[PDB]
Amino acid sequence: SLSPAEFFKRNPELAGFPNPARALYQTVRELIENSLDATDVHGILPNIKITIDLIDDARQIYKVNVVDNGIGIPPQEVPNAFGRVLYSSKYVNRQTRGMYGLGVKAAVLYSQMHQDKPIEIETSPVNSKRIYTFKLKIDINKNEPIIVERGSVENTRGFHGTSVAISIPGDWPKAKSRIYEYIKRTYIITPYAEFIFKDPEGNVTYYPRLTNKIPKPPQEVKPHPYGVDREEIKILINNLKRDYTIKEFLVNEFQSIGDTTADKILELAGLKPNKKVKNLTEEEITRLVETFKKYEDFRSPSADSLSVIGEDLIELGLKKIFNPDFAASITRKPKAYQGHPFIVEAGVAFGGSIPVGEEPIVLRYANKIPLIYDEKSDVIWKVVEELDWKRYGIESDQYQMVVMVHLCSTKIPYKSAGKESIAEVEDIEKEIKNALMEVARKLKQYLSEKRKEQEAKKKLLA
Ligand SMILES: Nc1ncnc2c1ncn2[C@@H]1O[C@H](COP(=O)(O)OP(=O)(O)O)[C@@H](O)[C@H]1O
Ligand SMILES: [Mg+2]
Repeated sequence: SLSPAEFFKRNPELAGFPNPARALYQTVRELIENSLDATDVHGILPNIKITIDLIDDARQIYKVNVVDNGIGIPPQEVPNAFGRVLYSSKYVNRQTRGMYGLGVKAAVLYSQMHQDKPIEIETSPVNSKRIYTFKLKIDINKNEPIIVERGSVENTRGFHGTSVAISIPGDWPKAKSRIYEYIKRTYIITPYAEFIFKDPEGNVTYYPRLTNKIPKPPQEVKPHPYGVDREEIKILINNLKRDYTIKEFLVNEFQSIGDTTADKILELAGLKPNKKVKNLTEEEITRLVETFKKYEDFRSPSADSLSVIGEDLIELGLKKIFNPDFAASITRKPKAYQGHPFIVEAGVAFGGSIPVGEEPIVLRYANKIPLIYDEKSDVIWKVVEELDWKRYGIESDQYQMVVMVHLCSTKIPYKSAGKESIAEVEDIEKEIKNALMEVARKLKQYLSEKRKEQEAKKKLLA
């Protein structure tokens, strides 16, 4: 079957690149998302600049440049990072930003497919004495890096971070409103970041830092047994540096297998505790996986691999951007499904400067990135539409409200490749509704108190 790189070339509309307008929007996303995971995950307040230039008017080629102050990239890792598409998606053991498996490499591939300039990289790891520079292409036939230029320059006191520029076919007039909306919505749940955006018309927007409070980062965990299939077991075995016995393999390579549990799993699966794991047959792997799926006594997938926005930042962002009369939020306790942890957070903003409409403004997030297209098909949209807001104190048919929901997990379920809608998985839908109801009860209280005070002034004051 086809490699991911070859599947993308044939089916770019399934990977976020159906046309030049979406190509331009998706490239901006990939760059900003890499810069955020290079900063806040490592304790650094993100300082990020985004520029888009029209470089060829008739052919509509645009150059996209994103600069950050993150941890940088060891020079020997650069060529593969941007110029070699992996043969598969690796098992997720830590929460990260992004929907697409190819990541920034899809923008690089699209660039080399349709025009002639190389991508431009400048990077400096923490404490580096040099900034390392590169001009690079991916070989569209071979799936390997081509180093066009490679250099370095003396660094300055305290500097670290990365600059990436990519030249692509685009369509700014079509993409414009959705690119502005992408950046706005990122800023709402990232009030500790600072952004500068210069667009192709020369317009500049400044999005200032509002706080220095950064949420606890996600941590790497070992895989949970309910999450691994036969091929993933094989990958884990082949990766071992040491000659583990099956027993040693169970306790050291997985979540929720202590000494006693391992003994039980081994008996149930008809396996020898002291047999070397590199010698496990195909039949023996099948029994292991079937034992995993049947075993009823594992701890829930650990939430150590996840990272929340937090009630305090959600509320701060909603207040500063919308200037509402009221705002409230909830970060729920962790759940789990199919061997992976998940958490839902929700928020509402009401009144004030928010526009009068007949429906709420709905904001959707997944592992800290906004979802922009395909909103009417999303489970979050369904849950919000189905709630009866009259039960929660909203009285007119016309009102001023923003609602947001964030889902985080090491396995986000999407409906269709190339659409930005979260699937209607029962366990997740139920928890999103529980969360929205928790926040809506806080609104019901606000509104009941407000109406009491208005009635009191009307009836008791001269
Ligand atoms: N701005 C950056 N700062 C630090 N590292 C980066 C940056 N951009 C890309 N990288 C590195 O290159 C790797 C490949 O990027 P990408 O193709 O988007 O895959 P992914 O983000 O899913 O890991 C990243 O995992 C990261 O290590
Ligand atoms: Mg990425």
